[PDB]
Amino acid sequence: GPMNNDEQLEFLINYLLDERSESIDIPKTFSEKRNLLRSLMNMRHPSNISEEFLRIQDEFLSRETANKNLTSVEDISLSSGKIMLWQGDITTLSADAIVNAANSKLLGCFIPMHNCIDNIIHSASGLQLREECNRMIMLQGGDEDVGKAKITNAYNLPSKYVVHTVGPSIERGMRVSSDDVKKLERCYNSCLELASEYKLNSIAFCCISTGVFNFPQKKAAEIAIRTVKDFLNSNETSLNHIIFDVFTDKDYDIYKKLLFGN
Ligand SMILES: Nc1ncnc2c1ncn2[C@@H]1O[C@H](COP(=O)(O)OP(=O)(O)OC[C@@H](O)[C@@H](O)[C@@H](O)CO)[C@@H](O)[C@H]1O
Ligand SMILES: [Zn+2]
Repeated sequence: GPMNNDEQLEFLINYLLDERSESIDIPKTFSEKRNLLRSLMNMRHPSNISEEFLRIQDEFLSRETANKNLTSVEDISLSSGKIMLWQGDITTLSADAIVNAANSKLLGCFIPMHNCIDNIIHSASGLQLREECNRMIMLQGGDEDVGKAKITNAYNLPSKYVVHTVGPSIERGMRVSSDDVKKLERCYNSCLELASEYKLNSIAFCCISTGVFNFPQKKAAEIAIRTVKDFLNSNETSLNHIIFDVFTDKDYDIYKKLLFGN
């Protein structure tokens, strides 16, 4: 019984629904079915699942990834030495490592359909990403501190690895402290160091802490660029491309000014 795309979606939804206590009339349209799969994956605490599920999940998500408009590193025109600036979706970029602005529990996002980068990454990667992270935290015996990095396989993403970092959060209407700056610096440093240790050719950062974490976007960009330039000026590294993956026009305009205003 080889399965077509729709049968794979049905199988995945039904497997996860059978695990849940709640009853949900199965949706009809493609948006409703796909969004249900993502919701159920989002909510699923780590627990053993069938080799069959994971096989089918991988086929489905891998096929979804292949059918996106993907970007290779060599496709990116806008570079300043090893630094690249690129606006787009990090789940469609075939960098060796992408950086996830993760939470301190590191299991991804359990809020269904939440468009934080953590949810988006886990949703495209597969449930193995949450599982790998669960193991790491279990063994660590504790929540992940801000300003660190853990690397995992990227699974069904077009990248090879996900580097998970937890950034500083700025409370509504409060200024950034020196400690806040040092924490964000540390996230950039820790990701660059880990990807360098793993002998990677490329890493793509998201704009850490500038979404829901309210880090002022000019200030964050200045830190990110300074930390990356200091790192390249001070270290031998396998890294040949450090990609600033921006998601908003506002971030693009900021990074463009800072990198190419010269
Ligand atoms: N597909 C995409 N590709 C590239 N960039 C994307 C993206 N989707 C969103 N972004 C951008 O990712 C950055 C981090 O935002 P986010 O709001 O995801 O992240 P942060 O502001 O760093 O806040 C951290 C929280 O999300 C975190 O602690 C947890 O609670 C998670 O569960 C912002 O610049 C977003 O616009
Ligand atoms: Zn979220």
